[PDB]
Amino acid sequence: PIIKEPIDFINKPESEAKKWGKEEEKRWFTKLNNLEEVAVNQLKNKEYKTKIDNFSTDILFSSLTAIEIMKEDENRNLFDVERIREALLKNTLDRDAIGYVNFTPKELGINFSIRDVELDRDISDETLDKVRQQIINQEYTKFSFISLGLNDNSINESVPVIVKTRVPTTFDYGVLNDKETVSLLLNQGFSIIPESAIITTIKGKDYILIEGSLSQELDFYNKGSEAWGAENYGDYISKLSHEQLGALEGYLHSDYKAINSYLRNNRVPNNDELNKKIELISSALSVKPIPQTLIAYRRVDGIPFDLPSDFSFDKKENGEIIADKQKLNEFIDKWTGKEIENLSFSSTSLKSTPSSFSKSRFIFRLRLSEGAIGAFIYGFSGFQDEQEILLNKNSTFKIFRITPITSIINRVTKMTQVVIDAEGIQNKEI
Ligand SMILES: [Co+2]
Repeated sequence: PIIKEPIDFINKPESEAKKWGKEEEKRWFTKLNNLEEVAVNQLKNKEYKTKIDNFSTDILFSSLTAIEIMKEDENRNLFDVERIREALLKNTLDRDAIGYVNFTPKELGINFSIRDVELDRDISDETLDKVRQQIINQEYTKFSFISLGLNDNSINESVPVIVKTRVPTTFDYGVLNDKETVSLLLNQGFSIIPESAIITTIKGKDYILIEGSLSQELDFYNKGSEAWGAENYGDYISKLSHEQLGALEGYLHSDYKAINSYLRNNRVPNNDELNKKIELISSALSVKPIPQTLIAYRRVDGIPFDLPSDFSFDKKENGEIIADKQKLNEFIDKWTGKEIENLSFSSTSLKSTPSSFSKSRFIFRLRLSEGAIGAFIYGFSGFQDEQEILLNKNSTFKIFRITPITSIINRVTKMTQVVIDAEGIQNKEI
């Protein structure tokens, strides 16, 4: 398309942003049906917006079964989320847009106070260094829809972070104009990669100004992909020797209980036959290393975190069941930045929420690097839709962000769970 200077209102009068914002919203709103307009317009309401952003996160980590239950039930939040997505589809950018994406500290895996606790005004250099260490060159996905605030009135003073980025031409968008804020609305699932962070002061208040690239991770959430495995692992079996195939098939079908436990026991007492199988399974998994960086999922219970298996992030309060904020906060503060050791092979799926694991509260969202020793289990008898990626033994999960959610289990059941963002790391013999 024809080249145009980007949308940029940062160094322009407010009235200019307001005029542009009003026409554009009107223009979008005219493209919308009545139900899409109410769903979209209500996002100017902060309680509604929070709720909808929350729900739009929750449904990515609910089983495909729960989604259907909700469709049947005519779930108004799921419907509103679906109407918002559809509304966004009717509008595509003509040019780049420059502005501020609405990431909070928590969404950049920051749990400590950025600003001084008392005045909520100053950021120390030590704090700056600590945030740089957490965020620089790290990729953080916004699960919900994303706002791009178009001028300095969009800066929320209570938020100690300003994330400035560029949205490329051809992306879907809507524009919302309310009460001195002009913003774009954008799709779920974009990431920011922070590239620099300095301290800026506007109106006596300190912010961490972050310049980031907008990107996107290869992530299938609860849908998984039937194409990714065929594309990348369609000829996998044919690349294995007989002994690699046999050893792997054995692990998948019969040996994994024994092998996992032998490995979890630091190989004591020594078992030469198990040693031989393990050697051959590891050997198989490096025949076709992970070909590109992607997200795979492993739901687990409390055990790897030294917690009861039946540990709940929920509590009885006034009759109903609500989130235990205290438990969430303490779990996040203890585990952000920690490494989870996996002595045995680790099972993983392209699907975030296989329904048999609906009640597993700790949802590892694993960045597997290109080159990672593992394989998508394609064409094996019995694995007919698990969409499994088996990772090599000694795969460490280094946690960079922990995001509480309200997973939907069935018509009558919800559950506070945690999305645990980690990188798969292999300090790796074999
Ligand atoms: Co703060």
